[PDB]
Amino acid sequence: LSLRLVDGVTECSGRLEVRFQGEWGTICDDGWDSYDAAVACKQLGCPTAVTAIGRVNASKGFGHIWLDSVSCQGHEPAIWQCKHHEWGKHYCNHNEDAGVTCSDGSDLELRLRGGGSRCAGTVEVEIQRLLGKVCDRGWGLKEADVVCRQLGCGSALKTSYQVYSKIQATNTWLFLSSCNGNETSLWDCKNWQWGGLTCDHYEEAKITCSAHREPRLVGGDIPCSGRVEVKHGDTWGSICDSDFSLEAASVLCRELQCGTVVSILGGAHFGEGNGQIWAEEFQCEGHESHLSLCPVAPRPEGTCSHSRDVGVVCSRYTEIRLVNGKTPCEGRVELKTLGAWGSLCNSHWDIEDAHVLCQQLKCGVALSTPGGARFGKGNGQIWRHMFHCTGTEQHMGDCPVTALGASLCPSEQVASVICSGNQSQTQLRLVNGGGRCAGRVEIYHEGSWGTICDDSWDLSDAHVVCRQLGCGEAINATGSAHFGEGTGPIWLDEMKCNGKESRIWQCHSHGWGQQNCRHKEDAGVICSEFMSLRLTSEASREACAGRLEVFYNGAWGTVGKSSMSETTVGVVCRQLGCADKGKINPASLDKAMSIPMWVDNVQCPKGPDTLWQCPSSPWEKRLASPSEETWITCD
Amino acid sequence: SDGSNLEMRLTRGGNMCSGRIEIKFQGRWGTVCDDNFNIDHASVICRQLECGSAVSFSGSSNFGEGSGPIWFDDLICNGNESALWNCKHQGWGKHNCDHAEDAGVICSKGADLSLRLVDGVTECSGRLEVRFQGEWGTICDDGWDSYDAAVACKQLGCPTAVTAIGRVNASKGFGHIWLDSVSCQGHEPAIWQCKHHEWGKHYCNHNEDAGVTCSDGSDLELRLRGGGSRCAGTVEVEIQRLLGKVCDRGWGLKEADVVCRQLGCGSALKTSYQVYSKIQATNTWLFLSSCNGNETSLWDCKNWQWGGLTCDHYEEAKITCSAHREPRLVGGDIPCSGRVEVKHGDTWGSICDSDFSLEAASVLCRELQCGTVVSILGGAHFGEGNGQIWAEEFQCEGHESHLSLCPVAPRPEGTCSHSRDVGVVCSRYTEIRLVNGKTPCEGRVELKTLGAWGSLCNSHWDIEDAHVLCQQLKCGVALSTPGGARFGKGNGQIWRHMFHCTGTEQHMGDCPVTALGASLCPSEQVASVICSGNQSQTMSLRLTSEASREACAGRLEVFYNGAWGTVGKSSMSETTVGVVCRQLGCADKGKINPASLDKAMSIPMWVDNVQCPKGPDTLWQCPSSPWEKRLASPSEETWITCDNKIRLQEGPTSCSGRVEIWHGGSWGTVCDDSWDLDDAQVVCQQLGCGPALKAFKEAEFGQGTGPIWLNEVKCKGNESSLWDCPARRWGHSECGHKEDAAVNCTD
Ligand SMILES: *[C@@H]1O[C@H](CO)[C@@H](O[C@@H]2O[C@H](CO)[C@@H](O[C@@H]3O[C@H](CO)[C@@H](O)[C@H](O)[C@@H]3O)[C@H](O)[C@H]2NC(C)=O)[C@H](O)[C@H]1NC(C)=O
Ligand SMILES: *[C@@H]1O[C@H](CO)[C@@H](O[C@@H]2O[C@H](CO)[C@@H](O[C@@H]3O[C@H](CO)[C@@H](O)[C@H](O)[C@@H]3O)[C@H](O)[C@H]2NC(C)=O)[C@H](O)[C@H]1NC(C)=O
Ligand SMILES: *[C@@H]1O[C@H](CO)[C@@H](O[C@@H]2O[C@H](CO)[C@@H](O)[C@H](O)[C@H]2NC(C)=O)[C@H](O)[C@H]1NC(C)=O
Ligand SMILES: *[C@@H]1O[C@H](CO)[C@@H](O)[C@H](O)[C@H]1NC(C)=O
Ligand SMILES: *[C@@H]1O[C@H](CO)[C@@H](O)[C@H](O)[C@H]1NC(C)=O
Ligand SMILES: *[C@@H]1O[C@H](CO)[C@@H](O)[C@H](O)[C@H]1NC(C)=O
Ligand SMILES: [Ca+2]
Ligand SMILES: [Ca+2]
Ligand SMILES: [Ca+2]
Ligand SMILES: [Ca+2]
Ligand SMILES: [Ca+2]
Ligand SMILES: [Ca+2]
Ligand SMILES: [Ca+2]
Repeated sequence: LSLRLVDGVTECSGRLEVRFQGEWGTICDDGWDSYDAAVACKQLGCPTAVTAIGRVNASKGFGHIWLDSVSCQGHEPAIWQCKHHEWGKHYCNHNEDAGVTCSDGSDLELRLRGGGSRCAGTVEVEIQRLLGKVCDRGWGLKEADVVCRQLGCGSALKTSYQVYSKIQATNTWLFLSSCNGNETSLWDCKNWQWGGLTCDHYEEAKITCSAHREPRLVGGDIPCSGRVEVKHGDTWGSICDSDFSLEAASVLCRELQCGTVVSILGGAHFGEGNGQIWAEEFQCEGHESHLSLCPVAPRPEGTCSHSRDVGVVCSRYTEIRLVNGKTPCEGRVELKTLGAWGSLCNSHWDIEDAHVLCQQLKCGVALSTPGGARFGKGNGQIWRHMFHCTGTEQHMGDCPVTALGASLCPSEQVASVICSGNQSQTQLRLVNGGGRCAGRVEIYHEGSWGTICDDSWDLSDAHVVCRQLGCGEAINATGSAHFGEGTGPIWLDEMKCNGKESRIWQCHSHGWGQQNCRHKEDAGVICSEFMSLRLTSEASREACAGRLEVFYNGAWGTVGKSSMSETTVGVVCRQLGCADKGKINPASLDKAMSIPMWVDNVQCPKGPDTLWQCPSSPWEKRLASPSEETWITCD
Repeated sequence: SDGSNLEMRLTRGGNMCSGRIEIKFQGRWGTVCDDNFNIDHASVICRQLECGSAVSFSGSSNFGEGSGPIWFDDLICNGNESALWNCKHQGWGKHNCDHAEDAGVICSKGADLSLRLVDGVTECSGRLEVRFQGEWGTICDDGWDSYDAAVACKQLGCPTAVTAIGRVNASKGFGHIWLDSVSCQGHEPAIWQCKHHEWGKHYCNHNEDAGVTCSDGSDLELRLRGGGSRCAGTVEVEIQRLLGKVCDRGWGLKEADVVCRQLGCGSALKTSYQVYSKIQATNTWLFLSSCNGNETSLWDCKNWQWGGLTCDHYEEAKITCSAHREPRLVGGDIPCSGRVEVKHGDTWGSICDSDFSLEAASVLCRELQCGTVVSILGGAHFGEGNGQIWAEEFQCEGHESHLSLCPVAPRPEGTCSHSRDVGVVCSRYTEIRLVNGKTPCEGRVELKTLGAWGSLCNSHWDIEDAHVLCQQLKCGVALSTPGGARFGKGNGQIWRHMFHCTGTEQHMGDCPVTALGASLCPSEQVASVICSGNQSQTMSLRLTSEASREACAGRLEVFYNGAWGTVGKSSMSETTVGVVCRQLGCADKGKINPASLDKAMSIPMWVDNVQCPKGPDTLWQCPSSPWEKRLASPSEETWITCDNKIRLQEGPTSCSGRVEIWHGGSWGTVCDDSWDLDDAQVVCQQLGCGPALKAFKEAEFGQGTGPIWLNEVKCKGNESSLWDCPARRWGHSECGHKEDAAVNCTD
């Protein structure tokens, strides 16, 4: 008895044969596992580093079939010392004659071809200088992550490429049984078959790993803004302002974990780069988790100038730390804004915000908020930001934040949080009214948002609604669908609140779902902390020019001109929706209403698009001369 | 030798139908070399040893060493031969194989084949497994249908009353796939005895493993869940003890009709259901393929599949049968009139007045084949029920076929007591019968009017009217209308209704009819019709007064023959005065009063003794005495004062309270949307109370009763009639009864 390989590609590849009684026959495919191949290559003079089953390059054999159902365990010195069934005692057709491929691991290569970069394309496997593809047999993302990890390109996203289908065709295929998604190389996947079988009705395997179009923000004053860069494989390049869109920025900031897009800026706003410039039009739908999944139009024949880079500013720009604590997960809150650190007041600081704060720093569910200055009094600037987190947001930048006109507080009233430090630890809104503290009232119950009926809806009910929402007292409890009809269920019909209840559902009502109303009687509230902005002038052709008026506590007022800057007028103009910059103007037209001025000394940081997050002096309702009133004109 | 003395034997095998081939010749046993051995030789061999259907052929050491000479070599054989020695060969005893172990064969009758079911919800259910060469393998479901499943169940030994395909609750097995494309015919004693692809490790890929579910029919149930009753919702099945849904591969109305018939809810209308509840998820599904449509149950369909696939890219099947909300008219003195009752699946209830609109009445009269709606009555006109009082509002649009398709808005327990049940009067109220005929398709025409039957007068009777009459009685086209007393003279009143059917009407009540001033005719001139029997065959009125203080409070004049004339007072009843008042544009009530102001023109009379039946709203359909222009004294001349169309109700005094307006036979309310001073001014202009000073909202004087007619009234402030102003007229008002309007005015 003796073994041999025939019509492979080296001395240790191809169809396997055994001589019995003096005649040369083959082994059957059934029962042929990696252990059997290891035993066979141990018997032969071949390396045993990688021992894979399969008939690379081999055609249908010829002769007798002499063995089948080989059940070796890797503890025997020959293929025929195993628990073979019986000599010539079974049937296998000649299309499933056995084969092996054995290597020392020095010439087994994998590469993706036919794509925009090395991490997207059809998978091509080169074994012993023979090049072929991989067939889709359970080829999921779980299988694909092994290949992406082996190549060094992030994690797999989808099984498809885009460009350059001009790939050389071959008739040899690689078959994967099942892999855990846990291995470092596809060669470590259990029982992968090389060649022999052919697969029709089944196409080649496709890959696009995450490192195909990695985005990055390079230079900016605040954490999540700057010039946009994309990595083509191994090389970094900037993006033209022409080939970009709001959806592209949204998916870019979703990939980088920086929240929803708040600003897209043309021109070298953050500085001209030094590198390659791509011309690749992104056509993102907007729901993709990565830029790699974005379909991209092919390159045109034109090229941009380097001074045409595009920049992005996104929501999550809030820098908060804990200081003066025994551990990093306990201490006093300090927030960076406008260029300096400082402590945080606890006028509107509660547990719901501490949860999000300790989820930002990965310290688990918040435990308590010690009062006074238990971890230390303030020794500098005190920021008066009131955070109104619901509690489910993952970062303080997602929460609604108000800093305009905030009221001061003494240094002995600074917030601080102590937290568990264990990572493993883990219901009312206003809509369609504009802003957060005015509009139709909606309540969450039974997994759905519903409305409150108009009947018996008076100002005392809006007191409780806006006390729960943190908007202070109410000014209007409106009905008859003032802000528009809703959609969905109606949860509560009659309100008999005292006006002192802590939350809305402490109120007396007929019971959940006990309603006799329709969607034209939806309830709405307008409250003290409602803010709106406008520009007024007398019968002009343009509306975005004139006197700045802010709405607060139900009354209009003007804004002081002291300490104004270009960025403040810019954010005001953006909020009104007319331009991204503007210029202050003297007291024009020498005529206006004598309404007083509500707030003065407004300072804006980079990143907010709404004036409400610009810190300023506390509210004051005093009369001012037309010299102190602010007039702006936006371009 | 002709081959009679030769004999063949199977040796060293598992049994008689297995092993090495041996042939006896010249007193010596010998074997046959395996050169050029194919399935044809095996088929030939497994024919004369009585073991049939050659399964496998072997070679070399499959059956050990042979002994003796070798008789045959390099034989060529066909697939159908009498014996192995009937083939062409080089010669007896001639061979050049240079081998020692010879050929062996395995026929079906000796192979240790067996069949079993695994991974099932019962002893016999789930995936099929067949033993071949000692290994258990699966069957690919390429062309795996009910006949094969029946054969499998019969072989297994468990009941064959209902046999279905599909692997329920079973996962695809790992191993060989021994059989593929089985084509059993429904009587074979075994699955492998049929025609099937040759035993081999198939690569069948587009398909999955095969399995069966056999049952006796007493453990299969079908239900609907998520709907408003047992006859609406998503369809759920319970086979053995496992629940599932039905995928909508071919879920047509022809498919849903079978389900509705099985449940008993009449017929299928729609493939969607308004959702009253959330239903749980379920892993296994049921699949169908083009049932005939006349099947009594879904278990008698063709090759339905239970399990085996996950219905993705397709959604669950859902239906609403006719019995979901089945209407009925009860307590009526005439057909197509009475109190409305609705069956909610299997219970009858009476509906409340405020939940019904004219569109709902139209759809009800259409579904009952009762025609258009002529009036909606409230306040238990036909009497109050004695059962449940459904409290769901109907949001019907027009042109709907059944009351089940309507959207429905549920409400809490009803505020209304049992004395607010609604009723309807539709259009087809004409009772006609054919009497004194050998068959109901021919005979005398009797018409039921007032409270009695009578013989219709054939003065204006024509063939088109007979066509309509016999289309009503489902008797097809009428043949002829015999004259004279062909079927016997009348035995009572002779109604003189004049029917003017066009010819295409489906009911005699949809034809125009006139009975006022209808001339008399003798006892022998009486109508009667005979028909084929093959069912498949197919005037003005006004009220005058010296001054027009109101609009309907004066002397009555009828227009005929180009002149006006007053109407007699003899036998004037409440219903006749109501009909006149309603026709002339005021509420459905009035009172007759003696002549006033004694200055009406001395116009002659036209008609006397006018009696009006229930159901018609126009005066021309009321039987009476024939026209005559006799002069009449003012003592016999009629004067009527009708109730106005706009009243104020529940107010502490007159000229104040809730606005109620009459239409469609019922008193409805006015919604408070855009209820301001101009509309109140118009309202108190119609009523003779003078200028208004305030308009009220949200049912200040009391919550109303009935439908709602007007919405978003936008009077300019000087319109003569509130019903001249714009508004969402005739319902559609999206207001409850907490929005009833009210007016206060200067006395
Ligand atoms: C797949 O297997 C076939 C054999 O069935 C290989 O074909 C033969 O490969 C051998 C190398 O083992 C070649 O022998 C040498 O070829 C060169 C010329 O190419 C000559 O200089 C040497 O004297 C010697 O003959 C042989 O030519 C070649 N024959 C053919 C017809 O291809 C084949 O190489 C294998 N596949 C691949 C991709 O290598
Ligand atoms: C769905 O298929 C599963 C397997 O894929 C079936 O699992 C097992 O089925 C048995 C009855 O057939 C269940 O009851 C067991 O019965 C025996 C006696 O007959 C007893 O020894 C056990 O203690 C138990 O009562 C068994 O729980 C069940 N096991 C599991 C993990 O499901 C199953 O019957 C099929 N149907 C359903 C509805 O799951
Ligand atoms: C509700 O909002 C309305 C406006 O939508 C307010 O009515 C105005 O209130 C101002 C006071 O700032 C008065 O000068 C105006 O004359 C009012 N207009 C009208 C048409 O009445 C009202 O104050 C708000 N609050 C309440 C309780 O009604
Ligand atoms: C993942 O791979 C590691 C490295 O060999 C191994 O120890 C571990 O068991 C694997 N885990 C699983 C779930 O396969
Ligand atoms: C149902 O109708 C089909 C033709 O549409 C007919 O072949 C079949 O026999 C019918 N079945 C029954 C049970 O009447
Ligand atoms: C109607 O108005 C009059 C006149 O102002 C007033 O005296 C009377 O009380 C009012 N009626 C009601 C029911 O309010
Ligand atoms: Ca093995
Ligand atoms: Ca209301
Ligand atoms: Ca209410
Ligand atoms: Ca209240
Ligand atoms: Ca079949
Ligand atoms: Ca209203
Ligand atoms: Ca109006």
